[PDB]
Amino acid sequence: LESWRQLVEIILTACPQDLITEHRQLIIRDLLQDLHVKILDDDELMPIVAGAVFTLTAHLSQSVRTELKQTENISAGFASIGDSSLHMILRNLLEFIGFQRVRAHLYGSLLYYLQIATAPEDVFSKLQRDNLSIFESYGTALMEVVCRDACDGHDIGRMLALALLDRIVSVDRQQQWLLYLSNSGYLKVLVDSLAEDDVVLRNPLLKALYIYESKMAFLTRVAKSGAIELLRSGVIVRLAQCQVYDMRPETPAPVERYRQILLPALQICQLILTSSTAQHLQAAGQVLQFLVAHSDTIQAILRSMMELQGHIGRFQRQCLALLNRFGGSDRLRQLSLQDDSSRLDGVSKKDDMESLGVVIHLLKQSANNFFTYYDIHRQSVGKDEIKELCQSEMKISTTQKYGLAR
Repeated sequence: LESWRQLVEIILTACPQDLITEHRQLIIRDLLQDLHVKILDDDELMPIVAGAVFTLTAHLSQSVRTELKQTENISAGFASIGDSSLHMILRNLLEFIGFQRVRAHLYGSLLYYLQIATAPEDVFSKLQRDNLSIFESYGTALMEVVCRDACDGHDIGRMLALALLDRIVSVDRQQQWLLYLSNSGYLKVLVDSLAEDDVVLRNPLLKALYIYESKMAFLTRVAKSGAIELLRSGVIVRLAQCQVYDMRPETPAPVERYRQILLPALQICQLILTSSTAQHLQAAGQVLQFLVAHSDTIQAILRSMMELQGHIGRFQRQCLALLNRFGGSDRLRQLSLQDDSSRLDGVSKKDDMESLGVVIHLLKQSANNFFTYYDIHRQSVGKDEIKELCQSEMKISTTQKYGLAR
């Protein structure tokens, strides 16, 4: 049997290469039908289940890519029945739980859900509601097990377990999962476990890398945009790690990595500070505190003509406020980000055939406004301060009042 299945896993890869398809999707569905019955029926077997999950990810991912690229009406109703089957696959895998394999496949499913995130939107939202319902059918016991695996001795298991948790919070809309994670003590564990994400980075593989990339993207999104439960276990202590990393960097490539880690920690801290303020305004004492006891290392991370000079002047001493404003201004200028996406879409359309006018029009318009208001911020640099900087990122009257207030 181990030979027959490993033969299917290698035959499967060849089929995928050939596809590189509706027929392939049908084959995947057939595999799921055979696979689903076996998994539900019985608990070697765990390894086979993991292999099946990997195959699904290989095919499911391809299907997702095809959807992104996108018989228009018919293909949508083939995907939705697919997802309906894949949900009842996910449910049997949870009941049957091998655990590491489940975490890997579960993490992949979470990533797929994130990717999915007006009819398509309605369907995605409906799926999210349904996914939550499915999780509820699973119950409280699943979460504790997931939490335990994030801090084990099986290095692939714990990566997949943590990557899965990002997706469970991302698809939630009633916030009961975060309350369950505080109740089990996971956040406290995750103090040392953020230390351990650090040690993870310190110490299948491709899938793990993709999951890490997705987590980084989620962190970036949070920075651009639970805070109580994190702060209540000692966010400052968790931060101490970032300071230590910065110190290590001060003491090459390792130093650069430490700086990057510090930058990652700082964004999270900022996100925590903003959310808490409405009910816990004294967390603005905590932002003012140790947070920016840094030097040079913060200035490099916050930057990684007139606007640059202003950022440099702010990084001199006073406060790290101005820096964040400079980063926001750079992000606003980077309106090619949409232009780059448009160029990628045009390339995808050419590939489908074997239309970037909106993209270049976006980038040029952003360029004109960027240089104009950037020289305006230069004139600002020639002459409540944080709020004024935010407004500038988004004039002489606010400038004279800020220059009388500074």
